[PDB]
Amino acid sequence: SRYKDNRPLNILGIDISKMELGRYNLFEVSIFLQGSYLNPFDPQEIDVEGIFEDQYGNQYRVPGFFYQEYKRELKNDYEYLVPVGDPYFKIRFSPINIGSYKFFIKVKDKTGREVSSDKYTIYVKESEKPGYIRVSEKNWRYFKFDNGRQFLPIGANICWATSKGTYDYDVWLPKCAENGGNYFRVWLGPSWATFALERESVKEYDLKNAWKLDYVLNLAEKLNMYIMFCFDSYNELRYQKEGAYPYWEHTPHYEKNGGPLKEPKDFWTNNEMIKYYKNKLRYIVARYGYSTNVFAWEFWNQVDIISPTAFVIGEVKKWHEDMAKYLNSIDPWKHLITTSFAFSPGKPEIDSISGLNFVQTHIYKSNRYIDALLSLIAYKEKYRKPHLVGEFGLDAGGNDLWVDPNGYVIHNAIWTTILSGASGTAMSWWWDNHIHPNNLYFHYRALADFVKDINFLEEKFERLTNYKFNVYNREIKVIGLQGKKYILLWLYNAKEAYQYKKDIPNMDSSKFLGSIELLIKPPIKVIYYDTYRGEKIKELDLDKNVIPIIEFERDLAIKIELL
Ligand SMILES: OC[C@H]1O[C@@H](O[C@H]2[C@H](O)[C@H](O)[C@H](O[C@H]3[C@H](O)[C@H](O)[C@H](O)O[C@@H]3CO)O[C@@H]2CO)[C@@H](O)[C@@H](O)[C@@H]1O
Repeated sequence: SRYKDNRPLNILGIDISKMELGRYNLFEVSIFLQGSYLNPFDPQEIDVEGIFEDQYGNQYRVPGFFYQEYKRELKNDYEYLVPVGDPYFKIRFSPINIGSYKFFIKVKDKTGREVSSDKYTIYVKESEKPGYIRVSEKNWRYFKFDNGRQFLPIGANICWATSKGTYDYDVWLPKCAENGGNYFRVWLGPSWATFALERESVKEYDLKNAWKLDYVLNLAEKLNMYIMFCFDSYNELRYQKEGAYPYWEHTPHYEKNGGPLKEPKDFWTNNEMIKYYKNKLRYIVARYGYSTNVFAWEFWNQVDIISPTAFVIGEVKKWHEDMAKYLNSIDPWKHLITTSFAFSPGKPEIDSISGLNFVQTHIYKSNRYIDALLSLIAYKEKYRKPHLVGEFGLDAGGNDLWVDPNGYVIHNAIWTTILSGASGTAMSWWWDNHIHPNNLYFHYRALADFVKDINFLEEKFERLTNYKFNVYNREIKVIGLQGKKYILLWLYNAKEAYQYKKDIPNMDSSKFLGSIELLIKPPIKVIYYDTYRGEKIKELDLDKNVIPIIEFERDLAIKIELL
């Protein structure tokens, strides 16, 4: 109980960031107080709240959180955080409406005494921000912002840094954002992760790592990127003898390390663990919930591969239902909630829960992964909610960077997924050893430039069917979407798409290879698109349903407009 206090409860100071701000922007209140509490992370010991009300009478109950300021520096190859000042409490709010808001601060400590502030008035003006990310009501396959514009995630996993910490995100994120990226995923566990909140304890959260997460979230805000926060990873509940990067022996949850659990199975039902997990959720909502740059709360990385002694499907299902209900009830902004599985088809008993707003796939597969992706995307349409291919790579023991230095595997997956009806791109692993050093960002820029001018929410896109190839010298395959105005095609050479030795294509496209006929009413306009340079190659108006296929080396995109 490092941060305990034993004084009579009193507010000592309040600092307010700004009294005027824009819609969806951060409004931050700093609260200095004294009180009686053993653990500032436990609302039963001290409960700080901000109560906000808009001019329409809508109320927001925002939990406050304990905070330490730091100043970062780089000591050769590692980030070091110097504490600045005493820790204190903060409230972070974001207005969804414009106009005036009134708010006050309330604090209650373990004695039951309550203190409060005067009522303050702030004023909110219109801004450019599109709002929070939600499921689209127009097409359940996709996400939208509150303002109605689509959110198509394009990006990769960027889940932890090296010892350089936030200084790595300073490098990776600008490169991603300048190349069409608007998405990444970070891990808040296990305890070795850059942003690990439960580092030494499951009862108190790590203020240094929380500050690093603030820093990275703020960078995402400046770059218009949106983050999935993964709260826990399977390693925490996996025994050493079980392999796969196990961490149970080292995790703070285990009684050996000060936690409540005698074995990982007890995580799902242990009353003390459940209480502290809810405190962690409250801390995460308090500290990060305001941000429209939080795309989603993800409970678990690959919960199905915790120790088999600990995976009880009915218990894991009930825990997800209960935690999703709790998280939704305390999150004033109702961020999306998800969870993930290592097994590519997922766990229907969990994926079907209404509290999980979208489903995911993880897939590491070396052979015929294009067909595997299409098959999984077709299968998961049964859930009638968005599908994110949240992890993808070869099944090559992490050797993707040697097998495919040009990123053709990633290239094939991002085109296949976005033109098969997934909510966004397949999300690659290997951000630090592959995507960045091999400079693979250009693949994303080319795809973003192809999709960004179409409102996917309104096209009524369906997986392409009813096509017929007429090609004699090559085996060409297609992944496609057919909509009310556009047909989007990704054509690939089956004999070249899975070979990765040749250099990035850079050829002429003057020869006729063959044709593809589609079920559509002409006249149509056809645009041929180089998927490596990210540029239009050729435009052609046609009065028949037969699309000529121009020469290409590996793959080619075609955008067809019904006129
Ligand atoms: O260096 C940080 C940390 O790394 C841990 O090991 C990582 C591996 O380095 C590798 O990235 C591995 O990736 C998995 C990941 O689990 C993911 O969910 C997905 O299923 O597949 C990838 C590709 O295999 O992830 C582990 C962590 O699970 C570990 O070695 C730590 O000791 C070390 O600090």
